[PDB]
Amino acid sequence: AVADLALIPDVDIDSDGVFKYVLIRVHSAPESKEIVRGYKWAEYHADIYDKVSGDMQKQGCDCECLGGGRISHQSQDKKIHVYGYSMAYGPAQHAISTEKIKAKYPDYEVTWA
Repeated sequence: AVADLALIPDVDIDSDGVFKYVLIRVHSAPESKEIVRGYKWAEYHADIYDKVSGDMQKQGCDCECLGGGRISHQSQDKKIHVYGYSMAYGPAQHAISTEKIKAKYPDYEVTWA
């Protein structure tokens, strides 16, 4: 009953406009990392968390919301801005979110407020 973290992508983010995102920590069974998740289809951060923590359980992973905020993806100008907070989880450490994002989008100019 071994869960593989190398299979869960660190960043899974939409690609066009402004959307709420969350920084979540997945926990493997006795092993741990943080992941970026943000979608345009969610009115609230809890919605993203529900959906994602749900998928994680199917991979044998435990979830914890370490905060949230917003991502401004400007696919055109190759820019991704990370800022704000989530009212249900508080602010996320956007520095970590941008670390993983910039790693996935090197050609992009990533920043956080």
